Amino acid sequence: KLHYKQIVWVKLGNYRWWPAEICNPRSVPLNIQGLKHDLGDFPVFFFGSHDYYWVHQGRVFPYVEGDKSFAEGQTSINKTFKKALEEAAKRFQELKAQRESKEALEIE
Amino acid sequence: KLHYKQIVWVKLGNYRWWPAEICNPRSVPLNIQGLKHDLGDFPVFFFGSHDYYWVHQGRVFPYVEGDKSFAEGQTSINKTFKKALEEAAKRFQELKAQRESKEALEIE
Repeated sequence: KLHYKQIVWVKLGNYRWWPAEICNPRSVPLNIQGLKHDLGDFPVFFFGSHDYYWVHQGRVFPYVEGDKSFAEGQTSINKTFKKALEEAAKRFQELKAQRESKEALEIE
Repeated sequence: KLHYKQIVWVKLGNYRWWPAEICNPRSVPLNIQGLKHDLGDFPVFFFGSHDYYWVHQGRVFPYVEGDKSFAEGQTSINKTFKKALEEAAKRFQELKAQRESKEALEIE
């Protein structure tokens, strides 16, 4: 039952959700009003980043006190990302070291 | 110039990128081989989460030593997310407190 001033979750992609507040389009700044958007979008204000964007109604769901479903989902993905960076940097060097080692063996 | 065993960045959505390694489809497990996917996808292995998925060639870019563009982009978005959660929880309570206060005034 979406409405202006409501706190909501916005799907930014399949692996990214973000809390925001739905804006009345009559209330946002002129330069936000004039941003091209798809017919039937409404504006939200994203917390943390503090910027406005027009969004599809299909990508916006109510923020419900207590239900940390979206929040915990996001933080635990975001945490794993750190591990992912170190693993990839590690794998990248091993693979590079192998490539370099074979290359060295091909040069007299 | 993508190839098997290459370390890459995968766009999971517009606000999510993830490091992975491209797999030879002949080398991944049977149950990954048999997962329905779009024609012209290839499999990657995602670091951190350690799971395989079939991806569109258009969403995969080389991981380049030194170029922390994707990495820094992701972590700084991921950091802001924390601020976003606290801001939204704060705003949600204020708005709720207002709604509750008006409701109280309407009941004798």
